[PDB]
Amino acid sequence: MNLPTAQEVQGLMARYIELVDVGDIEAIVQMYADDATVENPFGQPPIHGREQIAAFFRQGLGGGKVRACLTGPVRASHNGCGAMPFRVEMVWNGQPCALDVIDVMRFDEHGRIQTMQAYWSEVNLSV
Amino acid sequence: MNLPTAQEVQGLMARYIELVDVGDIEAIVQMYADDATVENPFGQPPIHGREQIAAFFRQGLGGGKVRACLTGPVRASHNGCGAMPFRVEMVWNGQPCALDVIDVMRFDEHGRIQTMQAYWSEVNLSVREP
Ligand SMILES: C[C@]12CC[C@@H]3c4ccc(O)cc4CC[C@H]3[C@@H]1CCC2=O
Ligand SMILES: C[C@]12CC[C@@H]3c4ccc(O)cc4CC[C@H]3[C@@H]1CCC2=O
Ligand SMILES: [Cl-]
Ligand SMILES: [Cl-]
Ligand SMILES: [Mg+2]
Ligand SMILES: [Mg+2]
Ligand SMILES: [Mg+2]
Ligand SMILES: [Mg+2]
Ligand SMILES: [Mg+2]
Ligand SMILES: [Mg+2]
Repeated sequence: MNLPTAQEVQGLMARYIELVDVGDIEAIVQMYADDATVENPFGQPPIHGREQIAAFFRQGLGGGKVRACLTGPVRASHNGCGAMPFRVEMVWNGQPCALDVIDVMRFDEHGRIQTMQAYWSEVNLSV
Repeated sequence: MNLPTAQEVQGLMARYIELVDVGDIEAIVQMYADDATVENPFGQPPIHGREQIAAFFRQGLGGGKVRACLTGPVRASHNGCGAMPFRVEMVWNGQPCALDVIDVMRFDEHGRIQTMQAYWSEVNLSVREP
């Protein structure tokens, strides 16, 4: 069996959303493997490795005006993978909005995200 | 239809839990590709094809009482895919249970589910009342 137990996958993925809810970049980017991949959104060309993932997050979060929170428990397999539902709250045209997302993560043998997919699209907006 | 737009996804996946909830096995199994592949749970080998899928739904839904609902919105993409959060209420050896689940699905070029991964485990079970 290190590779997170279904249990631990729960605590980790939950820590990711808090980092994200605070905007700590640097901390987000360390939760990933050095060579990870992000598909955000799913359906698009991946990215790859921490340098590009720090940049993605710098462009997405860095300008503030983002909160996120789980909207139900993390789900977690026996192999290293979990899925979670969350909602991001931001600001469009100077007014609130939102975005409902599901991330799906696969942790390595060191408990670092290796992959991930972020399910969403424009239907998942609102006000 | 053909490959389903993000909007069409949302409707197929929400129907699918309506069918699960009502327990119309036969109409569910038909929401799949005739050779679809179910990983339920994700981590355990798959199954495959409409006869083993059926068999799985009969085993899981055939006694009535299982209630399923969506606990938030279907998330949907642009490449024929979606993911959704829900909860399954079921009584297990005298007990009242619930299992929080997320299903990830891909559809086909024909509005049929080609693959389903279900994410879950005992950390998602609660012995509680619906
Ligand atoms: C960048 C983003 C906020 C941060 C979201 C985010 C953050 C972390 C994550 O694992 C997934 C996602 C999915 C959508 C992202 C939003 C798209 C538009 C926006 O303002
Ligand atoms: C089979 C099952 C009921 C039906 C659930 C179900 C139904 C549809 C679906 O797309 C995913 C799942 C995941 C869990 C399934 C339960 C595990 C124990 C049980 O009795
Ligand atoms: Cl939930
Ligand atoms: Cl949700
Ligand atoms: Mg916070
Ligand atoms: Mg490595
Ligand atoms: Mg908050
Ligand atoms: Mg119903
Ligand atoms: Mg086919
Ligand atoms: Mg109901």
